[PDB]
Formats: sequence, structure tokens, C-alpha cells
Amino acid sequence: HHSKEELLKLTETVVTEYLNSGNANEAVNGVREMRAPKHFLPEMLSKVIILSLDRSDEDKEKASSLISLLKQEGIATSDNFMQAFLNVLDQCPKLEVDIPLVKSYLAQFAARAIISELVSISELAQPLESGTHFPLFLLCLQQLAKLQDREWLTELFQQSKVNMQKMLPEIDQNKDRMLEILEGKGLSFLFPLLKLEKELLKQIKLDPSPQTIYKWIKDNISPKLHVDKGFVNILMTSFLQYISSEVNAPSKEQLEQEKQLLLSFKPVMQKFLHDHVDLQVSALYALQVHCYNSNFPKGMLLRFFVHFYDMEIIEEEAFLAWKEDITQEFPGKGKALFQVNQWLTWLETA
Repeated sequence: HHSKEELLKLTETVVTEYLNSGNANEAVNGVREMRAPKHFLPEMLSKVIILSLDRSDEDKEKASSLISLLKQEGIATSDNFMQAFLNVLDQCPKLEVDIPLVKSYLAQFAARAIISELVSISELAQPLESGTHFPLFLLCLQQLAKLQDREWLTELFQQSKVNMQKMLPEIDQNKDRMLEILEGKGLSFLFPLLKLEKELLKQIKLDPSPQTIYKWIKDNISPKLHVDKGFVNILMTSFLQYISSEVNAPSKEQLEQEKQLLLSFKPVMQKFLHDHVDLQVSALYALQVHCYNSNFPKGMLLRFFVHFYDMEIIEEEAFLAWKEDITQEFPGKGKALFQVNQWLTWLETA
């Protein structure tokens, strides 16, 4: 016959003493002596969170530890934590009035609960989709990275299968805006190829020295992504965009400049492409799309094929594999094949 207010008052005492002593044994004892009904469990947990919110970072850590302990002891469940967490989230506007940093603080609780296996990233994404509470979801990610590491967070985020763009407010739901927001939260590391796509051409223009470009890639892209087909697409596309922006049937002078520019970038291209037929195919697709965007100017695609072959950027087998590859992810394959088919036949038959 115990009321809601009695049990909340009892909860408050347990919290005050745990924050003082860090008594795992006595906190559990306190909660057990409460003999709280199962229906009060979520209310108890949300009280634990709210009592701690406007206290120190250290007291917040202690409150999260208490929650985890109650689950470990079978006093409450992951489901009870989720109920409780959602109940606090719903009060976010009210709490923010008196606790201006409440979102950042709530993000601390979410991060620690995920770490202790009380809630998943994929679950957390559900009530937060489309920028609910926003930037709360991103602040949870911030805290995860800080408490663990970027490699851990990157793979957990990958495992969650959450679509990051879908987590943004609707008016922000665009790849370019997404990158702006993530960079501002210190979360750019989650989308390195998107960041590459937006920055690489700018970087080449800034300092086109082959050594600088290579070192920039080494610094900003993982060795594993160096062998990723998407990376190669962006790499090649960026070089080609640079070349054509500087060089523009063309004059003898334009053709020579174009060749000299390629000759300067060749060692960088070779460093990533050598001994990777699949990547060399992806590089040909990048070339295909590049020429496609200029309506396949007379002889352009073919002259680049010839350069790629002669400069040992692309080996014979990749040219033939490109022709055979069935992808329709890239426009202009039929028009592309029309231009280069005789040259390819020549490689095979002459």
C-alpha cells in the first residue's frame, strides 16, 4: 500500500547515499528494502536520472553505474531502463528550462547505457529519428567516441545500420548539410569518403604538388579505405576534374598540357592502383563518368585510355575486365564502349 511519492522519496535517499559512498552493496540493499512494485521500476530509474542531471559529471557517472548495478542484480531490466529513459526524454523541454545543458547530460546517460548494454544505438535512433531532440543523438555519439574510441564507435555505428542522414531534422537532410553538421560536432570521422568527395579537389587546387596530395591522403584516409572502390572513384574523379579545369578536338598544346599533368599525378595514381585490378576497373568507371559529363568530347575517353595504358596506371587486364563488368551504377557505358571497343579488340587480337 505504498504511494508513488513515498517510493520516490525512498529513491531519493538511495541516490543521495550512493553519490556519497559509492556503496554497491548498500545501494542494492536500499532498493531491496524499498520492496517497490514492478510498475514503479521505470519511475524509480527516471528519478535516478533526473536527480543526477544537474549535478557533476562525476555524480552522473555514479548514477549510470547504479542503474547498471540494478540491472546486474535483476532488480530492473534493460526494458525498464528504456521506459525510464524515454520518460525523461519526453520532459527534455521542461528540464532544459532549469538545466540548460540537459541534452549534453542526457547524452552522457545514453552513452553509458549503451556501453553497459542497456540500450543499443539502433534502439536509441528510433525515438530520435528525423531530428527529435536534436542534436541529442549526435551528442550521444560524441560521448561514445570520448568514453571509448572512434574505431569502436565507427564499427558500432556500422553495426547499428542507422542511416545518419535520416537522423537529422528534415530541412537538414542532405549529404552536404550532413557533412557540415557532423564536422561541427566532431563526428566527420564517421563519413570519411563523403568528406573526401567534398574536400579532395579543393585540396589539390590548394597545393597540386604530387608529394603533398599523397601525404594528405595518407593523413586523412585509412589504409583499408585506400583499397576501397569508392575511394578510388573519388580519387580519380578529383584528379580528372583538376586536369580538365586547367586544360580547358583540342589543340596540340592542350593535349600536351593534359599529358604533362597526368605525368605529374601518375606516381600518386600508381601508388593506390598497382596490383589491384578491381580498383583499376573502378578508376575506369570514374573516367567513363567524367567524360560522360562533358558529352564524351571527340576522342577524349580514348586518349585517356591510351595514356592510362602507356603510363602503367591501368594494366591491360583491367581494361578488358571493365568492358565485361555488368554495373549500371555508372552512366554512359554504351557510349563509352562505342569509342574504345576497337582499341580493346586490338589489344586482344593484334
